[PDB]
Amino acid sequence: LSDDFFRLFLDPTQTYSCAYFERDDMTLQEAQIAKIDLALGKLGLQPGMTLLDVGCGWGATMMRAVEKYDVNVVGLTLSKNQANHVQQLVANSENLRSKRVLLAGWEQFDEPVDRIVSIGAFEHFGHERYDAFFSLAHRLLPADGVMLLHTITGLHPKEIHERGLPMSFTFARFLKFIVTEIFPGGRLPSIPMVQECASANGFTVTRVQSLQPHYAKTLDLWSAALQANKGQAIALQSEEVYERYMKYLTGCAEMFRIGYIDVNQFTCQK
Repeated sequence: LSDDFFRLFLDPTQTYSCAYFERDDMTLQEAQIAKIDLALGKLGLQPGMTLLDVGCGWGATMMRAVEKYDVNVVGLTLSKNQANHVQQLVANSENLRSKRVLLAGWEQFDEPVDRIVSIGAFEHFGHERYDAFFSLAHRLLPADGVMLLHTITGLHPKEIHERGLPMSFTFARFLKFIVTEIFPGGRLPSIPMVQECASANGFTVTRVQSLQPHYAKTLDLWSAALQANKGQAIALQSEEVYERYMKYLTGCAEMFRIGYIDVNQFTCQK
């Protein structure tokens, strides 16, 4: 799936994650900005500090940090195209603030940093190395370092409650199946798991903000946008991919509408 395909429905910043409609009247793009600000506004960034963006994407977050918090910034991505893109954007920076993009994984970064931010990308599920991750977050942040993790989470067996659906172990397991195999179709971390993995590597989860409502609308806006470009979509990929996404976007939006799927920002203050 070409990056061109996703550009058919994502906003100009190409943010493939939950948007934050701080205002109901916000556009997908404004919501993505607010989401980024929501994240950043939680790190207590001070001019001169160095921010690490784990999974910088097309760079919207980095640039926003430099702009509103006047800080140096290091971004990591496993996407040649995203690195290329941000690297070009960063070229000839007169700004008295360092801006660096790296085509490496977080497990290969080893630099003193003041604050860490990690906003995941939708279909990128693989939260099975969270323990080692905090160890690294700890091993890089200042004594009062702070990190924000924006991730999709799933319901912990003993975490559900008060939704109006069966409370059995059989129903939970079925939903767990649906969630891991179809919508979204990957293994998701539970809120307890993150709070626990963090509380065991030198961190303390100060806040857990849910953006569940917002994702329903984000996905709603992505599907509408995609449908409006059905022609181009079928032309870049095929009618099979187009349909797959329309129903995968639709299905995932519903999983949030029942709560077995959630998206949280975890302020991890150490």
